[PDB]
Amino acid sequence: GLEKTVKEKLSFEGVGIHTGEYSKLIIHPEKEGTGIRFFKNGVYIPARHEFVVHTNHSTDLGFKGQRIKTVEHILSVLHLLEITNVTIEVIGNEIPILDGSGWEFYEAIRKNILNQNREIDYFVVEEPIIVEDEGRLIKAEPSDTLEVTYEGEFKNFLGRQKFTFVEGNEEEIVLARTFAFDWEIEHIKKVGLGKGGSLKNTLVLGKDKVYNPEGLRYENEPVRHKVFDLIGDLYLLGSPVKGKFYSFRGGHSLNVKLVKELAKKQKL
Ligand SMILES: C[C@@H](O)[C@H](NC(=O)c1ccc(C#Cc2ccc(CN3CCOCC3)cc2)cc1)C(=O)NO
Ligand SMILES: [Zn+2]
Repeated sequence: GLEKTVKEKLSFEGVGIHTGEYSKLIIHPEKEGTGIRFFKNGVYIPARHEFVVHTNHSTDLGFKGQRIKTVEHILSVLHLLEITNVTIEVIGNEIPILDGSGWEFYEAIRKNILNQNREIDYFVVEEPIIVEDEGRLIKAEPSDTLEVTYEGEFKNFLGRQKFTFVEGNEEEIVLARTFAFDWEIEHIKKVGLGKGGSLKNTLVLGKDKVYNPEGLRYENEPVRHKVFDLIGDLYLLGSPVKGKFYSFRGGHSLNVKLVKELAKKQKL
């Protein structure tokens, strides 16, 4: 795989699902080996784990005081488009949630991909590893390609559901919108989060009903979105990942721990 970047600067803007505030984005190409990094207040924040500052209802990165919330979306889009050198300038405190999915980012950056002349340093899983936490469990093991699976035990008519994402099936998860349960919203709000969550940017469900009149675009949109958010957090390794992964009720917290463990036991 050769390093990939954008042939021209692109721009994105919209309200953040948690901040409920308007935020703008400007992606400018970079030089080979530059890497994936954000640019805020004149401070470059590389897309690495060591830059993770808060992992809750979304993966956030921050440094020197600067803070960016919900970066797993854009990061996941780059993981599927295999981009390695680009600077995402962020205007605000959270990455615009757009419609709750990554279909827009994927299509816009997809129609502007530029191949470079340098092999990418894929992070390949050389040995198996597993992390656990309150029932949450994530197992990673070597694989000839990137394969992320997610299983989840829901409390509403969703019951238990699971889906496997293999290289070349992004078009089946990028359309996965974010999702929350009516009982969870109360918490997402009391904790000062989801201030921008709406039926137009979030999949609200109940004990036995789907609040969003549009219904689910798939029979497993929820777990599919978990695979999307896990694919983004998985980029926190500093380079595209190669291997297979199975997540059970995993959450952004575990996603980061797993990566941290992988980069800690793998090193360079
Ligand atoms: C998948 C996860 O891991 C993570 N998603 C999130 O954290 C996440 C999901 C959903 C939301 C939301 C929301 C929301 C929707 C609608 C309303 C308006 N009404 C309020 C009361 O009546 C019904 C609706 C208010 C709020 C917020 C956050 C992720 O996708 N991360 O990438
Ligand atoms: Zn998400």
